[PDB]
Amino acid sequence: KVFMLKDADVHEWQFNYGELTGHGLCNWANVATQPTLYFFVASTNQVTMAADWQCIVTMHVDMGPVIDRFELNPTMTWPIQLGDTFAIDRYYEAKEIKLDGSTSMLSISYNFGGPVKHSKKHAISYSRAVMSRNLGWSGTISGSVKSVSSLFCTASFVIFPWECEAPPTLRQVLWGPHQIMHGDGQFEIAIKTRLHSAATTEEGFGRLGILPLSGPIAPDAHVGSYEFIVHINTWRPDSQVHPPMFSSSELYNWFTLTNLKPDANTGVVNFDIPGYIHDFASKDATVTLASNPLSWLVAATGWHYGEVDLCISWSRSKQAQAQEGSVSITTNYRDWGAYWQGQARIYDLRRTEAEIPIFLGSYAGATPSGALGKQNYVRISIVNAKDIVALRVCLRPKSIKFWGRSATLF
Amino acid sequence: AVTVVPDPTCCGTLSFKVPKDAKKGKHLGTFDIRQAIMDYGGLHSQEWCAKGIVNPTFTVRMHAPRNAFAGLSIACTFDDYKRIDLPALGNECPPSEMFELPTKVFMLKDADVHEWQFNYGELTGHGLCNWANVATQPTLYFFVASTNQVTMAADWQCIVTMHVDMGPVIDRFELNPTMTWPIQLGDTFAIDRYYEAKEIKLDGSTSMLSISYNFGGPVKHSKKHAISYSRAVMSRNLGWSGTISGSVKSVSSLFCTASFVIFPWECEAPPTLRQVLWGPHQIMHGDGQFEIAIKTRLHSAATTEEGFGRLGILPLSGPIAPDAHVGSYEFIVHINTWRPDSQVHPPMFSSSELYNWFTLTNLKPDANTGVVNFDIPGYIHDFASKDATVTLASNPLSWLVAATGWHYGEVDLCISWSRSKQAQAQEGSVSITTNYRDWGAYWQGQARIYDLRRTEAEIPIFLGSYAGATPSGALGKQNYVRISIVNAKDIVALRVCLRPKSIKFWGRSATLF
Amino acid sequence: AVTVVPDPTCCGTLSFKVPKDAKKGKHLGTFDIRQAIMDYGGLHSQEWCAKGIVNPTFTVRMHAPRNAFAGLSIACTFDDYKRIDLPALGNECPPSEMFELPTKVFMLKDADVHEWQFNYGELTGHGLCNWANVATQPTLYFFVASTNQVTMAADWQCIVTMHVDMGPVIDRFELNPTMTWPIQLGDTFAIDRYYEAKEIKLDGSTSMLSISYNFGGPVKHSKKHAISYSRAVMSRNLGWSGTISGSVKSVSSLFCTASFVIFPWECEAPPTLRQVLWGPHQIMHGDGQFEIAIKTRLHSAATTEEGFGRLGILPLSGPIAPDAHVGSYEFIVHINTWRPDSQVHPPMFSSSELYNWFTLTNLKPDANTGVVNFDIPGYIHDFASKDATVTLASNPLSWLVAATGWHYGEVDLCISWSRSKQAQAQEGSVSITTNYRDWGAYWQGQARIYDLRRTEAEIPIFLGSYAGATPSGALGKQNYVRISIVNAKDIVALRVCLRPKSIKFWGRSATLF
Repeated sequence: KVFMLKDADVHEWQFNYGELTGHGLCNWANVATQPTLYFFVASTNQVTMAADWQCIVTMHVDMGPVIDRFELNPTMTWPIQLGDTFAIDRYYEAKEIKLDGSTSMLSISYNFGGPVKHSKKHAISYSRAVMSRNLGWSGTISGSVKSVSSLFCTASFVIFPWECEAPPTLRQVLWGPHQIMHGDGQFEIAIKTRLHSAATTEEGFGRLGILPLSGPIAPDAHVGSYEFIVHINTWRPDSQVHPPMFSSSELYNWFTLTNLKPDANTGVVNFDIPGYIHDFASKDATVTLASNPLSWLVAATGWHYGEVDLCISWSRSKQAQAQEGSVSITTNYRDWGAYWQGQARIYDLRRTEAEIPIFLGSYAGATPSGALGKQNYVRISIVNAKDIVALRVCLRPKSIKFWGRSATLF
Repeated sequence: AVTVVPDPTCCGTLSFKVPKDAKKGKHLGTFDIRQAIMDYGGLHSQEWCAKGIVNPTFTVRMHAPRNAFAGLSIACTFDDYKRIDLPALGNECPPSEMFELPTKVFMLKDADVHEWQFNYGELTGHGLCNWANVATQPTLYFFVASTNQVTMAADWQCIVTMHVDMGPVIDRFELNPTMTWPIQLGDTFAIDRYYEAKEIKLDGSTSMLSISYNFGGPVKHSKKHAISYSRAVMSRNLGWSGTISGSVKSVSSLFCTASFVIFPWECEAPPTLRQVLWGPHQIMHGDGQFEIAIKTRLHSAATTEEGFGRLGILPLSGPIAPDAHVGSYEFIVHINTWRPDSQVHPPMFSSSELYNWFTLTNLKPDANTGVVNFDIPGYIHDFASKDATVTLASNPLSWLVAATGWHYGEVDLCISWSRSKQAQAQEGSVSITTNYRDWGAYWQGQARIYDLRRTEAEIPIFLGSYAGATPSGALGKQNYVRISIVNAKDIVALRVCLRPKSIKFWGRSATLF
Repeated sequence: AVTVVPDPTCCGTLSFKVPKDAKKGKHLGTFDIRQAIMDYGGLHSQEWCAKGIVNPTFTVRMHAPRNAFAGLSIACTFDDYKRIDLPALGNECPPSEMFELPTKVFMLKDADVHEWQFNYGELTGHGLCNWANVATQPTLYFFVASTNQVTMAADWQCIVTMHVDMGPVIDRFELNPTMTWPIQLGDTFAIDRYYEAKEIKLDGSTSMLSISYNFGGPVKHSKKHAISYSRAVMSRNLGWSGTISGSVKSVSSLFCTASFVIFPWECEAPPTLRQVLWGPHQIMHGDGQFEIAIKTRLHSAATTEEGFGRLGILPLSGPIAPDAHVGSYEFIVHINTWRPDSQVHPPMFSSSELYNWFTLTNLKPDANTGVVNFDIPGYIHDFASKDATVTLASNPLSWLVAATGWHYGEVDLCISWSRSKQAQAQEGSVSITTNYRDWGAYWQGQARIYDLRRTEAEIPIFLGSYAGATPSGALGKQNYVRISIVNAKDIVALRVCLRPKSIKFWGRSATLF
């Protein structure tokens, strides 16, 4: 919310706690979710005001009728199915142009795919996860610019598709597509590269150019650069195809545990894989976690419920003749008792077992004891110098549902 | 719905740094229409070549952010022939306004709208073609026309983008003439002229005056004198009467506001706002348009002479600006079109079109034959040779010729010369012949003894230039073999009276001297 | 009615000196479609930039006077990817014909008509855009394809002018695929191929032979071997049957004339013109078109194998030329389209689409861990690493991939590997994982002990390249951690069998080796 921007109150946001959270809201405060709003300065070149001004925020609701479900319609289903316009709803940090030579502003677009590193952290957001499935994208982005800067400072710039370092010539910028902006405004630009499409995970494969046209003109008394906030909105896909990330089949590596530390006595290690998809990690082995669009969408989303098949696979050490032992996989319910379904394996060293993500569908610490799934892994074998890389876990999404557009900063 | 789209109308580009300490007449930069049209891309450049001759309707765009706190105004001027820097060196101003000129104020609603749209043909009167000739060259000069601006924080970059509409190929080079000899005024004549920045400061400044009503003859603007198309066209009669339509535009930053009244005047100060309020008036509060009636002690105003009527600008409510603001109130007045009245006014000399060109005295005949030969070209120009003492005259014909780019048509040189000695001792002969290429057989001619006056129809050069009649295809040259012992015989040998049979003039321009 | 008019369709230009002593494969010059399109004017160059991606229908024009006495023919070839000079150094010929190629004979009615019209899209299958990528580059090579020409009086200058029809902006980069995996032939397949200059000289020359009917596999043309789109597409079945349509064109000067008969053959010389006349035949007298039926001892002809049918050209009436004429009769045969027959022919190996890619033996595991890791990319290519002894296979899939510019689609790598030692002593493990960017967490994977065979669906790179999968956006790479003491254990570790699930191919090209 920029100030100069026509408003002394109009600074208002209207959203549906449901369209964004995907789960309604009730009086009794649970623990999996908590609606809090953070207000912060997003501008850089402001003026030192005469005094610390008080500011008041007033909220208004439209409760609406009582909803009979807690979880509303899922915000996504497993095969990420894009429509005609996907909402890559993202604002871009304050860009600046100062009278003193500043060239080619760049909203290095076209790498909306994978996780990013923002100085203080890394980030996987709903958008990024949803667009990380294929090697590259093609289409048209619709967004808008908004000048932050005070009326003492004015400037103008041109928007144009680019890919390399500086289109030195305004004659190059003018020859091809362009949009000379004079501050605020909306723009729908077509992605353009040396082979049409742009990359998703990879950068330097296309970019959005902001060449300053008519330098910042402000009275000498004015200090501070020209500043504007770019906002990416929705992208209409193109039509040319792009390959998926790994293959077509939905099968993604979860974790792979090495160096199992079996108890001193029985030399047996038991691992318990929960029921909520999460960064698995135990202390009786060396867990190595993988990353793929499934892992991202899970971490960039609030709730997930549905069924998957844990595709297990493990290997023994010794020469064929000396190898010995056995493993036992069983889908359990409450902590070590009789509740379950199970089987044993000798030199059948690979298994798959349908199992399903927790009571309603959380992301971690599966809210209650009503957190099924837990498959124990009694590697009855002298696990020790036997399990090369004991189980590898490949989760194959049978068809999950995702609720809540969010991120996870790490 | 893609918004980022290419711009096919674009023709060329230019960019210049406006200094933060830019002052008045500073030359920001020029813009060679030709060079840019081709230095830039091939769409319109190839079409430039393919079509050959066209009549482009250019629309230049000066992108400069609309800052309302910098009291700046950048003016643009179109010169297809007559404006050298070196003499006005660097700077320039009212002499600049003597051509074409859109003054572009910043605060003035626009961050790009700073754009001018003209037809290179309506103003130049001759179309334009790819192959660069030498008689004309389309260049644009951009300069600061404001005085009380703010020192900006830094020298801001400024970009100008031009756009054309080549139009179809024209079959003529010279289009319709911009004027014919008997200056025939209609219902509205375009005295298209801007007036240097007027100022009003809180500290007592009284009666601003656009000493109008002397739009007639040549004027002196400090650095030079000037005869512009308008002035020439209005210099024909002793006085004018009617109504002027113009407009005011505040240059000054939003920190400074004021208001003034416009009223017809003639003398020194209408001390009383009660006098200003009693009669016609228009209280302006900054920008605005105004159509005022000329008013004097005998209704009409003079053309060549000043102090015979005037446009008054009495400051009403003093300039109110915060103390932090330095700088006077500043506004640029722009005269536009005048609707003639109905009351008559006498022509300048008489009714008949006959104007003195030059009169040569002290002929210096060659040492031996004692014969002097003068060659009067074919283009009307400031004649001057080195074998006599040429004294040049001035009249509306001489002005309109000098304030216009091209002229073609026929005139009769009315020659007249006199001998010295007493009637009995006078001796000699003169010979006038209309020639073509340099001293050969091409011509038409006659001899004169004591027939001391002649007239010979002769016509202004190949298509119609103003000087150095473009090629050898520059006819006319009448030799003046004053076969006589010219010496102590020709009192004032020929006097040349050109009588415009019906000439045509092309191109609205000036000539600064 | 003005005839001298500009030519807006013109795109660019090129000129080269044809030597008077020019001989066969001599490279006259190249023509970079891109560079010219922009080195030349801005009409189509600006439009190149503004439109971005288009599908140009080019029509090149080689202006060369129609001299009927110089027995010359200049051929043109279109290469958007695969043809280096340095190896064929300077000269070139049948390996050249392995792309696109219009041979232009002079005597052949034309002094300009030497022009080729193609759609950069129908042949390249991917549109074209202003920004130069690296996977493809449109350049044209012009070369002499004639042998018995006349030594001209001097090295004549020759100019080539190109013309475009940019067309509207295309929204896709990759247009419709030029082929899908199961090679599906229609009613007429375009075996678009020219055949090196055949000659007949008065001095006894018998049975010319366009050993047709071995259009199947790769061929060896003296300087190189070659797999072209056609060959690949026809290499799938053991033999073919149908009718070929083609044409002959005399190169030779008007001083030399001859006539020949075309007839189906298979063995060595149909000695009898009485044999040639008894059966099907077509007495040609120079130029002309011919559609002939394939004929052998069992009807069909072989695809990969030669000596199973052939096209016969028996000289009928010997070359009659004045004694002053030196040089044989020369003509260029051009195979065009073949209409399939109806009788069946077996596929190459079996019906199921499963083709051996490579088989690696002698893995060289690191000195310490004794583990070898192989990374099979995502683009089908001649796999070869330095930690094993890679042995590459050949099959219609390998050919069509190498004779085509782009390929995108999914395949299953059918892996299989074996251990050495007696059953009891065998030890180790292997791990296959489909990865993305260089050794990190991105992937999908599994481990194997004495499960010694695997299959994993994986898909060919970002949009679909042939090698060095344009970006890091080159998925697929399956690592092969043969955790085992690879050494004296992996007999022939993995064998890779790629099974085309359904790929798509773009661009008709060859690969000379």
